[PDB]
Amino acid sequence: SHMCDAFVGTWKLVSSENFDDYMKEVGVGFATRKVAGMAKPNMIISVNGDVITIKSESTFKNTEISFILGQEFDEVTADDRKVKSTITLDGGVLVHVQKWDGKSTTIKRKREDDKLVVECVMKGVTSTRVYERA
Ligand SMILES: O=C(O)C1=C(C(=O)Nc2sc3c(c2-c2nc(C4CC4)no2)CCC(F)(F)C3)COCC1
Ligand SMILES: [Cl-]
Repeated sequence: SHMCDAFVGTWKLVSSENFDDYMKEVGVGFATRKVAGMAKPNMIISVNGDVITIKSESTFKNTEISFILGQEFDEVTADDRKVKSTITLDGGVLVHVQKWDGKSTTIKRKREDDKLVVECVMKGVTSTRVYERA
C-alpha cells in the first residue's frame, strides 16, 4: 500500500463551479469551452509500481496521462495545448502544474470525505470540480 491508494478507482463528475471562466483564463476557445463544459467525464486513476495513470473519459474526448511523481512529462491537453507537466504529492494532495508559453496553471486533486475534489487555478481564477465513486 501507498498513500495514493485513496485516489485509485473510477470517479464520476457530480458538480462543477466556475469552469467556463477557468477555461477562458487558460485560453480555451468558445466552441471547446461549450462542449467541454457540457461533458460529464469519468476519472479513472490507477497505480502500477511507481507509475500513476489518470484517464478522463467523456463524450468528445478521452485523454490519458501516465507519470512518475516528480518527473516532468510532455502533455497534450484536452484543449490541444502542448504543455510541460509535473505532478507531485504534497501533504496528501496530488499537485499538477502545467507550463506553456510563459503561462502556468495548477490542478490539485484531494480526497475529502467520499469525494475527489479537483481545484483548478490560473492567475486568480479557480474552478472546483467534485467527483464521487462511480
Ligand atoms: O478532470 C477535470 O475535471 C478537469 C478538466 C476537464 O475535465 N476538462 C475537460 S473534460 C472534457 C474536455 C475538457 C477540457 N478541458 C479544457 C481546458 C481547461 C483545461 N479544455 O477542454 C473537452 C472534451 C470533452 F468535452 F469531451 C471532455 C480540465 O481541467 C481541470 C480538471
Ligand atoms: Cl513527490
